[PDB]
Amino acid sequence: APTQIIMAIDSIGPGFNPHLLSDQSPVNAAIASLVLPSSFRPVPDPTSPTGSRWELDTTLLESAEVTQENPFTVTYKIRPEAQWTDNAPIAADDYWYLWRQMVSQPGVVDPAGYDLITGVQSVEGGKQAVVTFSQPYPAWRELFNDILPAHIVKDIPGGFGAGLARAMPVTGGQFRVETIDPQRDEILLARNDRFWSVPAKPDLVLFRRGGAPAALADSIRNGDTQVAQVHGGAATFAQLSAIPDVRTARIVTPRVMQLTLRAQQPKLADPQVRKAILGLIDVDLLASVGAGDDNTVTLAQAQVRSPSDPGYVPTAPPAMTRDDALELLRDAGYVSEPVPPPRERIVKDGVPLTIVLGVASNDPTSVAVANTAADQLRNVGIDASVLALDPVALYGDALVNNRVDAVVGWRQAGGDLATVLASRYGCRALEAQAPSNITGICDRSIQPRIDAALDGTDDIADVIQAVEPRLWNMATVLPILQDTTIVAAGPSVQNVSLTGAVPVGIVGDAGDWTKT
Repeated sequence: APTQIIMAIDSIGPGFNPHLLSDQSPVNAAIASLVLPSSFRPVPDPTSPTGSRWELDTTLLESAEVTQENPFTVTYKIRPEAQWTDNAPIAADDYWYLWRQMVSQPGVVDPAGYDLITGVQSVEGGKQAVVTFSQPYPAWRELFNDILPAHIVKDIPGGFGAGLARAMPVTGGQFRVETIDPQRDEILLARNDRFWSVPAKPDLVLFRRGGAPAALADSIRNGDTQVAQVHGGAATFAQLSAIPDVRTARIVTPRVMQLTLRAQQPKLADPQVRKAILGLIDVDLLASVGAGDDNTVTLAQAQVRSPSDPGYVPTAPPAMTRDDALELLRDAGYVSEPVPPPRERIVKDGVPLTIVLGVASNDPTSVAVANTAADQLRNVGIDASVLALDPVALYGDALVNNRVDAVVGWRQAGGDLATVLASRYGCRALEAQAPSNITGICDRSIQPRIDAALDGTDDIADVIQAVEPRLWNMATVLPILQDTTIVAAGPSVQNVSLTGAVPVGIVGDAGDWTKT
């Protein structure tokens, strides 16, 4: 009988491509850490604006260095032994492929750094990757992590955008993916026998649905479950902590939920209407729905920084009342009229105000939030609705063809802040290269500061301080919450530190886990 360690999770999540906004999840981040190769891995560092320092992964690489400063260039020297699970080499082609996807695919994680890449050339039989940049990019160590098998993802049904939703057939790490089971909500990982370095101690690691708090409690109490990373509130936390010799903590997850308005929509072109819509929405209500009873809410009250960032301070302007929001609508030329027979309703020169909130049908939590947002607008006579779509259609079709007025979904937390700022609010990220600024607008007066932060000639903390008011004033982005989870380790498992960098979580040392 093989040694198996069981880790409890909420569910398997929306997908397994870490580079997609649609797939942001603690489960997705955990599996990627364990099965995919990375150029650099994060470690906790309170000295970093991000809370993490990125350190060379010597398992995959011999080196990664700035080779020239004129045309800013980084050369990666990949290990000869480093291979995908199908015996194909992990090579410069995989680097080239990730760059092309990050720059061409809609709905990808903060690609401002990738956008600066001028070329990726293959040298030394594919074992050396020379990456050229159009400018200095100090955050380059965050590029080319969670690398995907180019020859595989290219041909797989769904491709980059949807191919890894329920499948990971070819991997390149300590562990491999044996099965992904949506019915049972299980992910079975096996030790990769074709791994080229120090072998993982456990034969198998099973991720499974924890179920109700009482059920998970008894499973850990009985010793059937060794580790847990789940959503739950103070009561659940207290129940798990009361089990003899069980270690528990609440950690932040590398994602923040946001609601974004599409300001390029004519009905939302007026900033005062945008302010009114956001002012009619109770963000505290959205957060509580987003977190649930079974969760403790960490409010997201800044634009650039996530609550988990060491320098995080709320920057949100004072909350608007309901009467002032309605006052703003009246000034914009809106009135209310009776509803025609086959309540009350809001119209501008006879045209009812309509708001369609786009969301990934993949994500029950975001879907619930979008619905509560729509409920609130419907209460004041706005014809608001939710359009739940396939993740690829959402960012690729609905946004490009203006089928929605707003988007609810997750963004990465814990990444370089300059890259966050540029990707989401920058003028260059509007150009359409699928736009990463899905807002439809930018503030021109702050662009030099964004550029200077991105190339590192300006301190990011000073840039954030200077630009935050202007970001809020655009009235396009409403941050909701940062995701948190309860983590636990029972006495029956060894070498489980419930600590790690924000991007990774608690699975960084999973290769060392032993039981009894």
